[PDB]
Amino acid sequence: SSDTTPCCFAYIARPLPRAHIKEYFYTSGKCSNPAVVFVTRKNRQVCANPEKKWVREYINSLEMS
Amino acid sequence: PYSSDTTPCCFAYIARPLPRAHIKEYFYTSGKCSNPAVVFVTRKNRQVCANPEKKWVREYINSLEMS
Ligand SMILES: O=C(O)C1=C[C@H](O)[C@@H](OS(=O)(=O)O)[C@H](O[C@H]2[C@H](O)[C@@H](NS(=O)(=O)O)[C@@H](O)O[C@@H]2COS(=O)(=O)O)O1
Repeated sequence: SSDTTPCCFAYIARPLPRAHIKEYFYTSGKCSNPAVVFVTRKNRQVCANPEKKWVREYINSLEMS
Repeated sequence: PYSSDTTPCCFAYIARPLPRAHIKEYFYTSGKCSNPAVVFVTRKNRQVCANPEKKWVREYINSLEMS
């Protein structure tokens, strides 16, 4: 029920704890900066750099379900 | 330096004025966003993007600041 789009303007500096992430999604291409959003169990939407190794690894684990 | 949590931005503006009585709050999207924008929060808690340059948008804001 919202017309807004979540975008990222900064990336979290250190790897987020894997245990508390329930899913992820890529921010819209409309956004100026590319980004991966890790959603935590407390519904925090954390921005991360798609080029980081840990980020790609977390995505892989979330993709294997 | 800035929050690493997602921030809402607008990429489209509602074409015509929303019913004034259905609006309870408003807020400008971050200056970090590509487009300047006003987001009106309706009483059903929906969020609508609007153009700050529009006359009705500025008037709605002036009204909201009174209530
Ligand atoms: O209380 C807020 O509404 C608010 C809190 C956060 O500090 C930040 O949210 S955000 O990281 O998702 O954007 C935001 O603070 C500022 C925001 O940084 C400003 N944009 S900027 O000048 O480009 O940096 C602008 O949008 O105003 C926000 C709130 O102003 S404040 O209430 O005085 O802090 O919003």
